[PDB]
Amino acid sequence: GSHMSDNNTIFVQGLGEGVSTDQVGEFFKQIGIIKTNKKTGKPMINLYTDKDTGKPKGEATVSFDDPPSAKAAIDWFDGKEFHGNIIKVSFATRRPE
Repeated sequence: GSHMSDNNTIFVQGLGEGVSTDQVGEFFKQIGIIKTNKKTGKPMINLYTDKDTGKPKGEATVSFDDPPSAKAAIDWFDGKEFHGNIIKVSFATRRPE
């Protein structure tokens, strides 16, 4: 585990085909508090879906309040499926540009 940067982001996979709306943030609220990220000052919603192919990419990132809670969510809160499609949680990429 340990300390990995001052960047709070988690990367989530498999949130695409048959997915529900911005409600995914409430899914993560079932284990935690919704954090306002200091990088832009917005609440945690990032929905990545390419409409250029017409079907969703399946990618989303959300910002948690504690960094150790992100690692713990990879252990118990991941390892299953969301809506029948395989989900994966990561620490994402650091340095918001």
